[PDB]
Amino acid sequence: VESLMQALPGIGWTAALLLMMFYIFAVMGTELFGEAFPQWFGSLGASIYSLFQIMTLESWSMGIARPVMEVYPLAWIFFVPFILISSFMVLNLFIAIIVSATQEVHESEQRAEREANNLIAHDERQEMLDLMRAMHAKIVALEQQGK
Amino acid sequence: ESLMQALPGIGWTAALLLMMFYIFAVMGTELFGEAFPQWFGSLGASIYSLFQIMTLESWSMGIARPVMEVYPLAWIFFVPFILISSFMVLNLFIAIIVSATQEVHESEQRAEREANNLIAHDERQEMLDLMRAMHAKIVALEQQGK
Amino acid sequence: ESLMQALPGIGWTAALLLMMFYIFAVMGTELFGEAFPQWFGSLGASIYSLFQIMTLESWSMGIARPVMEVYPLAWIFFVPFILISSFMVLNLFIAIIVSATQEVHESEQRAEREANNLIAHDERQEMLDLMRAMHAKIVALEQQGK
Amino acid sequence: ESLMQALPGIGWTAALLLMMFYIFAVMGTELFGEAFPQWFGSLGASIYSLFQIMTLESWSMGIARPVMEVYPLAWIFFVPFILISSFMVLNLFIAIIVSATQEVHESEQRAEREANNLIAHDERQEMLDLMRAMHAKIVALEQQGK
Ligand code: NA
Ligand code: NA
Repeated sequence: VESLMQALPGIGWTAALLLMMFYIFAVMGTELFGEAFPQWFGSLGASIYSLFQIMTLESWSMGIARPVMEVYPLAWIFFVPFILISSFMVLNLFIAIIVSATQEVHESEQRAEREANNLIAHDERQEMLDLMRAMHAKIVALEQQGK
Repeated sequence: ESLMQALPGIGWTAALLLMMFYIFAVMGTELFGEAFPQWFGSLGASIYSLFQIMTLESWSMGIARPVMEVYPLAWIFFVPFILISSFMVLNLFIAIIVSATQEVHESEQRAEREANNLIAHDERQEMLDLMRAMHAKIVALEQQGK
Repeated sequence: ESLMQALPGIGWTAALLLMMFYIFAVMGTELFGEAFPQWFGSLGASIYSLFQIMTLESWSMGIARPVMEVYPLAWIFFVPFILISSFMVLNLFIAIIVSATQEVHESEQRAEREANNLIAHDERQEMLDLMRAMHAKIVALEQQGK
Repeated sequence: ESLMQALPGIGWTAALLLMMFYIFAVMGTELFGEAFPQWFGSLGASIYSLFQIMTLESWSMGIARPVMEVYPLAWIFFVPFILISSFMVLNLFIAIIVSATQEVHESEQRAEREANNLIAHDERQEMLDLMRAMHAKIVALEQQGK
C-alpha cells in the first residue's frame, strides 16, 4: 500500500548506482592491478568478484586488500573510496525504508491532532451557542414581565 | 502540472535502466562471448540477447539455460540483471501511480480544510447574530426600567 | 532557498544525460564504426556525431539517414537516443518551472491561512466586546431591582 | 532524523560524481592519451590528471593548457567536466544546507500553529466564563420579578 510503494523509485536509484560502483571500480581495478594480480583483478569478472569479497568481509584473514596494499603502497586511494561509497549506498537502502515508515506515522499523527483541534472548537462553540439561546429566551421572558 | 512534476524521476529510472543494459552487456561479453559468440560475442549481440531475455522471447528457446548449463554459476549474473531491470520498469509505472494519487490526496486536502473554515465562519456568524438580537432586547429591558 | 532546493535534481538529470551520450557513443562505435569510420569510428567521433544529431546540424546533411539506409533496422538506436536525451533536457527546464511555481503556491498558502486566522481573531474580538457591554448593562438592570 | 532524511540524495550526487570521473577518464584516454601518454595514456593516469585539474594543482603547471594548445578545440571536454563535477560537489553542500534550514522551518511551523490554537482556546474560555457569570445575573434579575 502506498506509503512504502512511494519510496521504491529512490530505492532503485541507490541500488542502480550501487551496481554502477562495482562496474567502474572493477574496470578500474582491472587496469591498476590485474597486471600484477591476474588471479584477483586479471579479468573484469575476477575484479567484480574480488571487490564483492572485500565488501562481504571474506577477505578478512586471507585479505585480498593487504597484499595489493603492500605491493602498491598508494592503493588505498582505490580500496578506501570503494568501500566507503558502496557501504554508504547499502546504508541508504535501509535508511530509505526507515524514513518511509516513520514518515507515514508522522503524517497520520498530523491529522489525528488536527481533527482533535477542529473537534474541540466545534464543541466549544456549540456549548457557547446553546448557552446563548437559553439566555435569549430568559431575556424575552424578562421583557414580558415588563409589558 | 501534477504529472509534469514527476517526469525528472521517470527519466532517472529510465536513464539508469539503460545503464543496466550497458554494463551487463559489457559484462556479458567478457564472461560468455568466448564460448557463446552468437549471443554475447559482441557488445551489440550482448545488448540484444539481454533484451530478448527480458521480453521472454527466450522462454522455450531460452538463451539463459544453455549458458547456465555450461557455466553452472552464471545465475550470479542472469538473476541480478533480471531483478534490477524488472524493478526499474516497475518504478516507471509506480512513479505514475504515485503522481496521480498524490494529486487526488492534495485536492481532498483543501476541500476538507475549506469545509472546516466554512463551518466555523458560519457557526460564529450564527452566534453573533443571536448576540445582537439579545443585546437589543436587553436595552429594551433597561428602558422600561428608566 | 527555493531554487537552491532543486539543484541536486538538476544535476541528476544533467549527470544521467551525459551518461546517455557515453553509452550511446560506445554503442554507436560498435554498431556502425566499421562501416562509418568518419562518424562512429572512434569514441570521440561517436560522441560528436550524436551531439550533431541532437543539435539538428544533421538536418540536410543528415548523418542518421545514410546509416539508416545501410542498416535498415538502425532506428532502434537513433530513435531511443533522441528520445531519452531530449526528455532529459526537457526535465532540466521542467525542474526549474516546478521550483518557481512550487514557491508561489507555498507563499499563497500562508497569506490565505493568516487571513483566516486574522478574520477569526477579529470576529471573536468583536463578539467579546459586544459581550462585556451587555454584561455591564445587565448589572445596571439588577441595580434598578435592589 | 532530519539530516538522516537527506543522505540518500547525498549519495546519488556522490555516486553520479564518481561516474563523471570514470566516463571523462575513459573519454580523456581516447581523445588525448595518444599524444599525452604521461597524463591520459592509461585509464588510471586519466582519472588522476582529471583529479589534479579539479583540485587546482594544475594552475601554474596546468595540464589543461598544453593539451588546449595542441588540440585547439579540447575545451569542449575540459569545460563540461569542470562544470558538472563542480556542480555536483556544490550539490553536496547545498543538500546539507537545505536539510538544516528545512528542519527549522518545519519547527517554527508548529510553534506558530500551537500559539494560534492556544490563543483561540483561551479567547473562547474568556468569553465562555463571561457568559456564565452573565447567565447567573440574569436569573437573579428574574427572581426580582417573581
Ligand atoms: Na565502459
Ligand atoms: Na573502455
